[PDB]
Amino acid sequence: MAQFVYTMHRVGKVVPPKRHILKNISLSFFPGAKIGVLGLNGAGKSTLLRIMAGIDKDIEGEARPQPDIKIGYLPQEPQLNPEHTVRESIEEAVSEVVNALKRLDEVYALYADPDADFDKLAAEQGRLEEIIQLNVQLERAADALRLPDWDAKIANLSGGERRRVALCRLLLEKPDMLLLDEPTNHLDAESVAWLERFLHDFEGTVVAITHDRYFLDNVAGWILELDRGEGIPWEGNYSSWLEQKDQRLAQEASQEAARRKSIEKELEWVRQGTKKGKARLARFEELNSTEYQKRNETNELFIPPGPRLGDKVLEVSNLRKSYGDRLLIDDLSFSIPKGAIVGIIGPNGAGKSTLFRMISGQEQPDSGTITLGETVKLASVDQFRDSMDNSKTVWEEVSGGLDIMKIGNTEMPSRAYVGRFNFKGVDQGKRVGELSGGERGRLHLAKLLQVGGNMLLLDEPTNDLDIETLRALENALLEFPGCAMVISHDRWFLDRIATHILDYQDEGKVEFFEGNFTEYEEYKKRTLGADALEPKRI
Amino acid sequence: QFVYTMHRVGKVVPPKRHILKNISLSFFPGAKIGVLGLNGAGKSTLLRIMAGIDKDIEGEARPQPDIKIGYLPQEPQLNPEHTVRESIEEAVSEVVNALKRLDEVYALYADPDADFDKLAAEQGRLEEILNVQLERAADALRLPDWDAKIANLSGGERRRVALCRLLLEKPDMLLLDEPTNHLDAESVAWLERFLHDFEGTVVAITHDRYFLDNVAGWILELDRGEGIPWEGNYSSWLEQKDQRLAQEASQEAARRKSIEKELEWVRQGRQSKGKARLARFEELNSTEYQKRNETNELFIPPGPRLGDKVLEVSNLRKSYGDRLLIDDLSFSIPKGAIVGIIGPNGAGKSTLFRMISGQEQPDSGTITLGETVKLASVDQFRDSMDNSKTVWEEVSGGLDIMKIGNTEMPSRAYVGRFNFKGVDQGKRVGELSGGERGRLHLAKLLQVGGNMLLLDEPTNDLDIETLRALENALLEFPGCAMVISHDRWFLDRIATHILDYQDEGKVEFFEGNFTEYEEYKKRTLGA
Repeated sequence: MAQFVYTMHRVGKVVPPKRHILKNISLSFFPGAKIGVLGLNGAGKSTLLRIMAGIDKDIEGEARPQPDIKIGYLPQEPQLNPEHTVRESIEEAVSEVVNALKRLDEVYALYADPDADFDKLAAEQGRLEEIIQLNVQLERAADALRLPDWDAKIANLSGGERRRVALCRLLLEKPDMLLLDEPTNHLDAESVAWLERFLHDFEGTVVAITHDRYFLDNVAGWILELDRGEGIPWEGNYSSWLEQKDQRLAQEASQEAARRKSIEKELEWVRQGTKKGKARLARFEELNSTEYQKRNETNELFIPPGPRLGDKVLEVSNLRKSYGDRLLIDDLSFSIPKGAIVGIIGPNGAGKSTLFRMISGQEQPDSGTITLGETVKLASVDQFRDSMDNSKTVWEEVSGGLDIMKIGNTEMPSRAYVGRFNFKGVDQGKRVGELSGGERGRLHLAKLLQVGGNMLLLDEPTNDLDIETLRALENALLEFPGCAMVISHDRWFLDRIATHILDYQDEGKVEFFEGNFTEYEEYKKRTLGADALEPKRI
Repeated sequence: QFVYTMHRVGKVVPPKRHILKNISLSFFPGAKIGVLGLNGAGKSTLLRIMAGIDKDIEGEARPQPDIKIGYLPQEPQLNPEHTVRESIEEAVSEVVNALKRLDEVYALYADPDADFDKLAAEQGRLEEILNVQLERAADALRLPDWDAKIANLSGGERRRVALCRLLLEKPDMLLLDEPTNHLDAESVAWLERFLHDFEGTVVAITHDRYFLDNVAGWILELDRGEGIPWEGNYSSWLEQKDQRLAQEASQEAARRKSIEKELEWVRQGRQSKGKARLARFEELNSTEYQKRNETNELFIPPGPRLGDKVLEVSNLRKSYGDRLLIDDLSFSIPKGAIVGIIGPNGAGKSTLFRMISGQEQPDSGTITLGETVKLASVDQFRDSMDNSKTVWEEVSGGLDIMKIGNTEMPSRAYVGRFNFKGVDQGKRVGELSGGERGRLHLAKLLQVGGNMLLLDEPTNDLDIETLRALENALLEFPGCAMVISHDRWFLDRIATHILDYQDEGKVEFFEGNFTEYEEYKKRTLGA
């Protein structure tokens, strides 16, 4: 099990009250790897090294070092024996070799005893000489790190003097793995350069918490960033990490901008700047511009344009439909202008969804006529969000595995089309079952609008959406070149986009009106008198 | 005065995750509160706690005694064997029980042993305590027929029944988790009016913007399991949210600009560029030029314009006790020079600054400053005699207006120019990281607006974003700097000269940065 010098599985650390300084840390460490540990103060960098040291065992998950290796650890604040001298503290580091020399003098002294076994002496002496690979080395190391005099008490030493001693011991022990917490503190520039050289040529594994960018750029072959107490391994040095950090910031800036834009659209409406269909039908041609729609592609939600709509879209004449013994619609007539967004309201079971199924040709009227224009291509999106297999992902659900989809008449990357429904790269592998009813609503929308129709029949797309999606949807629809008919009980949504209203009343009565929800209610009140808006059913 | 209070309320969910943490909120009678947040922010848990259902929590969650709370969860809980009528009747059972008692009283008049007074008195209390209110209610929410069995109702119908029940109960406080689900438009408008006219407290989790804009006078937004109350309706909240995204956008652009400056240097490898920095001396000293740097992550006060005569050191000798620190040092510093200072500790690095500052005196030789030179010394210590003070207090001394250099300016603005944002400014010195204390120390001592900065190890404990920001700010500084530092990247980026303190009082002066010096050192001395 030497393939990894250290492993962590779901490692965490809780500090009272219940704060986690680290969470879900799953990482593998390779022998010889040189890793720089980055992260803001409080990201748990130091705790992480204490765990690898074997000092902190009170953790979640499992933290295992390679078996039978030497681990050296440098805390931020050195731990030395105030009574020892510098000489003695350093000599503790080379105990392994000092003990060899002592044993070797014994072996040599054993040669003079007639009961000694030559072969065993010579063999052990050989095994002792094999280990050696001193007083001059210590002097050499001592100079390198500017150590205080050999005779100095640890007590008398400064904090920086103690650090240099602790550092020198560690390097002289030559462990398999060096764990370094801010090793450049209290050192001078040429010493740091010397340290970098040592760390660079060091044959074992180095995990260093440091701000020193020459370390990170010239030694570090991996950057381990700690953020929310979670680990972000990055393969490469400081420079390439820095480039990655920049792109990540540019992405973040891009995502908030897209969404600051969505919010500002609603703000204009709110300010207010009204009083979008007294204007919508007039500027229809402006929406049908190819260059114009190409700019809306970076909007939070972007609905694909259908084929160009003609003047005649939907003509319904004396429409009549019943279900069982219940009259749903009687004598309904209307024409839908191109560009119109028609909000549909009324009590459930009034036959609202039934109209869609009839325009769609899934059901037949009992009487009357429904006529669509020859340029009309329907996109129906029913109210259900139910998945037969909620183990599939957002992207699998929409694409069916296709990398390239024909969205309407146009081929395009499925990833891009999915992204145009505010499903970011990181969200596309989320399973359907893992999504919120809101998100299940965006997905249902994303899946079914792939047909690229210029006439959208949306049955309650708004029922379960969160505010940001509702706003993005409103905005997307205000930009959509074709027609939409939307069954909804969201009044703000209706007032923002609707050019017309179909109002289902009891006994098969259906009222058609030009305006939004609020305009309709006032008109209904104005004509039916007060108590008109007060709902009434059983 | 409070209908409900919460003190440090939090909730922990497997494995160890915190769905709510540190929730301390007071609720007011009649207040109408809209509850917002992303999925998983703990919205529903919050209402469950206030409902008195979830009782396994941290902190203290307590209703006003005697307060009647009606709670609507996302999924209706109704006995499937009762009729709609029966379910509805349960909400008005107190009124119904009175009607039954009333008829007993009416009958009791005919008995001769009955006390008339008590009957009339009890009758009167029964008028304290109108049946049609049910029809109107069932109408308004469009309930299914009275005879309908709940088991036969759909999800929506059951929600209409459960909601109708709740509003008929006339509680003091309504806690509604997504009440508009599966209603029709006009039904929701009716619900809006009801909750608007409702005299008690309403706490509602909804997405309905007309609710949030017309009814709610407060918006309670949950994010990381923490709550941000906002006083105002949806529209004012939206406006505030926009401004928060503008702020976030600008803080990242500042950070992103700092990164892109260092990216430029990295992508080259480079040279000392002292000639570049000398050629730009005029450009750097332009007042309109420096005005653009004010929005940088770190902004150093420009200082007065440096003349040609800056610093001239000649035959400088200094010892401390028996130990020589400096022997026979000579150098002059051209304007705009940034001098990196290196060497082993105790070699006399800080001592040069104390001599330039005039705190200490040279044993031999001279140090001459030009007339235009104004020092700013920043020592290596981060000690505070009272770590209980905030960042702003430590820098400003409580002054709203500070004289920075020769310029009066808001102290909050000055502090912000050292990357202490508003929320950071109230942090106690003791709460700050070592790197933050070093940024505090700089901000504090640079307030003098010197054109010659004597910086003793400002880089020692700083984090990477700060180091990078500091380098960037030094590259924009119109004046001179001498910086003792053991950060070689920092020195390579900004140093135009190097002072290298060696043993026995030897000090070497070189034009170029650290890497250039070292390569030179290896050329004349060897490895």
